[PDB]
Amino acid sequence: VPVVRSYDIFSRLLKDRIIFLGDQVNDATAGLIVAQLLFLEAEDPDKDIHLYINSPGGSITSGMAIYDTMQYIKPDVSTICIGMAASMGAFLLAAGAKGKRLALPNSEIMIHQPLGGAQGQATDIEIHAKRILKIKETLNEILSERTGQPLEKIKMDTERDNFMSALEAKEYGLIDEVFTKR
Ligand code: NA
Repeated sequence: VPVVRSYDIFSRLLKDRIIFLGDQVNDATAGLIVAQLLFLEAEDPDKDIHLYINSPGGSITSGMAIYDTMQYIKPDVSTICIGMAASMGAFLLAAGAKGKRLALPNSEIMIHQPLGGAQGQATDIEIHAKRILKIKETLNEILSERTGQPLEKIKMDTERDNFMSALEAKEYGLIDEVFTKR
Protein backbone atom coordinates (compact mmCIF):
# COMPACT_ATOMS: atom_id res chain seq x y z
CA VAL A 1 0.00 0.00 0.00
CA PRO A 2 1.41 3.40 -0.99
CA VAL A 3 2.20 5.97 1.69
CA VAL A 4 2.07 9.76 1.60
CA ARG A 5 3.63 13.30 8.19
CA SER A 6 3.42 9.82 6.65
CA TYR A 7 -0.17 8.79 5.90
CA ASP A 8 -1.25 5.87 3.78
CA ILE A 9 -2.99 6.53 0.48
CA PHE A 10 -6.44 5.57 1.82
CA SER A 11 -6.06 7.70 4.96
CA ARG A 12 -4.77 10.68 2.98
CA LEU A 13 -8.02 10.58 1.00
CA LEU A 14 -9.98 10.16 4.24
CA LYS A 15 -8.86 13.71 5.01
CA ASP A 16 -10.82 14.76 1.90
CA ARG A 17 -13.87 12.94 3.36
CA ILE A 18 -13.45 10.11 0.84
CA ILE A 19 -14.24 6.53 1.91
CA PHE A 20 -13.74 3.44 -0.24
CA LEU A 21 -15.91 0.31 -0.25
CA GLY A 22 -13.88 -1.60 -2.82
CA ASP A 23 -14.28 -5.04 -1.28
CA GLN A 24 -16.91 -7.57 -0.27
CA VAL A 25 -19.46 -6.46 2.32
CA ASN A 26 -18.76 -8.25 5.60
CA ASP A 27 -18.32 -7.51 9.30
CA ALA A 28 -14.69 -6.52 8.73
CA THR A 29 -15.25 -4.02 5.92
CA ALA A 30 -18.57 -2.73 7.25
CA GLY A 31 -16.86 -2.12 10.59
CA LEU A 32 -14.28 0.08 8.88
CA ILE A 33 -16.93 1.91 6.84
CA VAL A 34 -19.03 2.58 9.94
CA ALA A 35 -15.93 3.74 11.83
CA GLN A 36 -14.97 6.06 8.97
CA LEU A 37 -18.54 7.36 8.65
CA LEU A 38 -18.81 8.10 12.38
CA PHE A 39 -15.37 9.72 12.44
CA LEU A 40 -16.05 12.03 9.49
CA GLU A 41 -19.27 13.13 11.20
CA ALA A 42 -17.38 14.01 14.39
CA GLU A 43 -14.90 16.02 12.31
CA ASP A 44 -17.59 17.98 10.44
CA PRO A 45 -21.29 17.07 10.77
CA ASP A 46 -22.31 19.13 7.71
CA LYS A 47 -19.66 18.50 5.04
CA ASP A 48 -20.59 15.77 2.57
CA ILE A 49 -19.20 12.24 2.58
CA HIS A 50 -17.95 10.69 -0.65
CA LEU A 51 -18.23 6.89 -0.54
CA TYR A 52 -16.82 5.17 -3.62
CA ILE A 53 -18.41 1.76 -4.14
CA ASN A 54 -16.79 -1.13 -6.05
CA SER A 55 -18.40 -4.10 -4.31
CA PRO A 56 -20.14 -7.35 -5.31
CA GLY A 57 -22.25 -7.31 -2.13
CA GLY A 58 -22.01 -9.76 0.74
CA SER A 59 -23.57 -10.18 4.17
CA ILE A 60 -26.97 -8.50 4.44
CA THR A 61 -26.64 -7.64 8.14
CA SER A 62 -23.18 -6.18 7.54
CA GLY A 63 -24.68 -4.09 4.75
CA MET A 64 -27.62 -2.87 6.82
CA ALA A 65 -25.06 -1.66 9.36
CA ILE A 66 -23.61 0.55 6.62
CA TYR A 67 -27.08 1.60 5.42
CA ASP A 68 -28.47 2.62 8.82
CA THR A 69 -25.25 4.46 9.73
CA MET A 70 -25.46 6.42 6.46
CA GLN A 71 -28.97 7.57 7.42
CA TYR A 72 -28.11 7.94 11.12
CA ILE A 73 -25.26 10.42 10.64
CA LYS A 74 -25.97 14.08 9.92
CA PRO A 75 -23.71 14.51 6.84
CA ASP A 76 -25.06 13.74 3.40
CA VAL A 77 -23.42 10.54 2.14
CA SER A 78 -22.81 10.84 -1.59
CA THR A 79 -22.21 7.49 -3.29
CA ILE A 80 -20.11 7.04 -6.44
CA CYS A 81 -20.17 3.74 -8.31
CA ILE A 82 -16.90 2.68 -9.95
CA GLY A 83 -16.48 -0.73 -11.56
CA MET A 84 -19.42 -2.62 -10.10
CA ALA A 85 -22.12 -2.26 -7.43
CA ALA A 86 -24.08 -5.51 -7.13
CA SER A 87 -26.61 -6.75 -4.54
CA MET A 88 -25.76 -5.14 -1.17
CA GLY A 89 -23.29 -3.01 -3.11
CA ALA A 90 -26.07 -1.69 -5.34
CA PHE A 91 -28.37 -1.30 -2.33
CA LEU A 92 -25.87 0.95 -0.55
CA LEU A 93 -25.42 2.82 -3.84
CA ALA A 94 -29.14 3.65 -4.01
CA ALA A 95 -29.04 4.56 -0.30
CA GLY A 96 -26.94 7.70 -0.74
CA ALA A 97 -28.35 11.19 -0.39
CA LYS A 98 -30.84 11.72 -3.21
CA GLY A 99 -29.35 14.01 -5.83
CA LYS A 100 -25.77 12.96 -5.01
CA ARG A 101 -25.81 9.29 -6.12
CA LEU A 102 -23.40 9.01 -9.05
CA ALA A 103 -21.91 6.32 -11.25
CA LEU A 104 -19.17 6.43 -13.86
CA PRO A 105 -20.29 5.55 -17.40
CA ASN A 106 -19.01 1.95 -17.57
CA SER A 107 -19.89 0.89 -14.02
CA GLU A 108 -22.02 -2.24 -13.61
CA ILE A 109 -25.17 -2.27 -11.47
CA MET A 110 -26.98 -5.45 -10.41
CA ILE A 111 -29.93 -5.96 -8.06
CA HIS A 112 -31.52 -9.22 -6.94
CA GLN A 113 -33.36 -10.81 -4.04
CA PRO A 114 -31.59 -11.87 -0.83
CA LEU A 115 -29.42 -14.98 -0.76
CA GLY A 116 -29.29 -17.24 2.26
CA GLY A 117 -29.55 -20.75 3.59
CA ALA A 118 -30.81 -22.94 6.40
CA GLN A 119 -29.97 -26.50 7.43
CA GLY A 120 -31.28 -28.44 10.41
CA GLN A 121 -34.65 -29.32 11.89
CA ALA A 122 -37.74 -28.44 9.88
CA THR A 123 -38.82 -26.06 12.66
CA ASP A 124 -35.50 -24.20 12.47
CA ILE A 125 -35.73 -24.16 8.67
CA GLU A 126 -39.11 -22.43 8.88
CA ILE A 127 -37.81 -19.88 11.41
CA HIS A 128 -34.97 -18.94 9.05
CA ALA A 129 -37.18 -19.05 5.95
CA LYS A 130 -39.58 -16.51 7.46
CA ARG A 131 -36.66 -14.31 8.53
CA ILE A 132 -35.18 -14.06 5.03
CA LEU A 133 -38.67 -13.43 3.62
CA LYS A 134 -39.12 -10.45 5.95
CA ILE A 135 -35.65 -9.21 4.96
CA LYS A 136 -36.62 -9.55 1.30
CA GLU A 137 -39.81 -7.54 1.82
CA THR A 138 -37.94 -4.94 3.88
CA LEU A 139 -35.24 -4.46 1.23
CA ASN A 140 -37.81 -4.24 -1.57
CA GLU A 141 -39.86 -1.58 0.23
CA ILE A 142 -36.66 0.40 0.82
CA LEU A 143 -35.57 0.03 -2.81
CA SER A 144 -39.00 1.19 -3.99
CA GLU A 145 -38.97 4.30 -1.79
CA ARG A 146 -35.41 5.19 -2.86
CA THR A 147 -36.05 4.70 -6.60
CA GLY A 148 -39.68 5.85 -6.83
CA GLN A 149 -40.74 2.58 -8.43
CA PRO A 150 -43.94 0.80 -7.37
CA LEU A 151 -43.42 -2.02 -4.89
CA GLU A 152 -44.68 -4.68 -7.31
CA LYS A 153 -42.23 -3.57 -10.00
CA ILE A 154 -39.26 -3.91 -7.63
CA LYS A 155 -40.54 -7.40 -6.77
CA MET A 156 -40.63 -8.58 -10.39
CA ASP A 157 -37.30 -6.91 -11.21
CA THR A 158 -35.37 -8.56 -8.34
CA GLU A 159 -36.56 -12.18 -8.60
CA ARG A 160 -33.44 -12.99 -10.64
CA ASP A 161 -30.15 -11.22 -11.33
CA ASN A 162 -30.90 -7.87 -12.98
CA PHE A 163 -27.89 -6.26 -14.65
CA MET A 164 -28.08 -2.59 -15.66
CA SER A 165 -25.79 -0.05 -17.25
CA ALA A 166 -25.07 3.25 -15.53
CA LEU A 167 -27.62 4.98 -17.77
CA GLU A 168 -30.20 2.25 -17.09
CA ALA A 169 -29.63 2.58 -13.34
CA LYS A 170 -30.29 6.32 -13.62
CA GLU A 171 -33.60 5.95 -15.48
CA TYR A 172 -34.60 3.17 -13.08
CA GLY A 173 -33.94 5.47 -10.12
CA LEU A 174 -30.97 3.73 -8.50
CA ILE A 175 -28.67 6.72 -9.16
CA ASP A 176 -29.11 10.38 -10.05
CA GLU A 177 -26.19 11.20 -12.37
CA VAL A 178 -23.80 9.57 -14.82
CA PHE A 179 -20.65 11.67 -15.26
CA THR A 180 -17.82 10.95 -17.68
CA LYS A 181 -15.75 13.91 -16.45
CA ARG A 182 -15.99 16.29 -13.50
NA1 NA B 1 -27.11 11.07 6.35
